Amino acid sequence: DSLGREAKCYNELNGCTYEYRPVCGTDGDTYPNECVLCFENRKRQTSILIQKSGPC
Repeated sequence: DSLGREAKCYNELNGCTYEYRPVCGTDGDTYPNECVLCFENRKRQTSILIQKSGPC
């Protein structure tokens, strides 16, 4: 099934803000905000989900 939820890019056209609102990815890595995880998934064609909010 899934071990979390899909990371959204919040209608960001080119990039994300530097808002610090950390999410824990299903890879065990902290992403500074959800949107850099969404663009990371777009650029690498990966499917890291969000386990939960907060740092890992």
